[PDB]
Amino acid sequence: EDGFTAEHLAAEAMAADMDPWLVFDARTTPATELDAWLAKYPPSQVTRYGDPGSPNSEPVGWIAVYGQGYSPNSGDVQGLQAAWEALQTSGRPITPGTLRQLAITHHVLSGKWLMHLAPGFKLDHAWAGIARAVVEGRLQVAKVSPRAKEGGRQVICVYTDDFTDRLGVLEADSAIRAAGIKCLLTYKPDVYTYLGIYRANRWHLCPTLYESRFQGSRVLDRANNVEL
Repeated sequence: EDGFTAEHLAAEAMAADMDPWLVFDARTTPATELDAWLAKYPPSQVTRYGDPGSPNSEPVGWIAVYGQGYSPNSGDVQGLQAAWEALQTSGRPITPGTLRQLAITHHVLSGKWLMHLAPGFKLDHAWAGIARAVVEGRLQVAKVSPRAKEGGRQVICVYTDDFTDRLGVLEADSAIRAAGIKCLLTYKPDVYTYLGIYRANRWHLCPTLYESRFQGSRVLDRANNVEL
């Protein structure tokens, strides 16, 4: 019964993020309370490790805001990973087109707009507006990463549920832009993330579907090379 030993059970229960998260749950907390929460927990003050001087004395993996109607839904992540590894043995060609296929089959359709900023006002102000858009129902979920010990750059993630829905992608872009964010957004679908389609790529696939630059907002399909 090796699976029950200390050695094994130690390795078995590891995750990359084992930390508490700072959360505003709109489904559960009145919208009117957001501003005291935003004020108490800004991402430029809240540290990854709960350093002296932070609002938090415990390490924090993420700061998150959940809108009403937020529910977990993955499709069939198991089937997907099975199907994905079946293609490596296939010899078959692997394109952004083939991953799109996989995700449609397995109902793993969600994804995120990512953007990064350096700690300080612009990060706090952008976060605040994005949080506010979650709580109103214009966005479903957003997270922002807490502050690293040394300078660093922090990310904001804005989730949408279906990446093949051009219009839901753009509405999330519109919402981010209406909060006054001027920087580059890049849209990474959860499939890429689940199938480990990271930056330095084995299959040399681009880990980014869309990008959005403030010119206005021009949204480029990095798959078909076409302005949405």
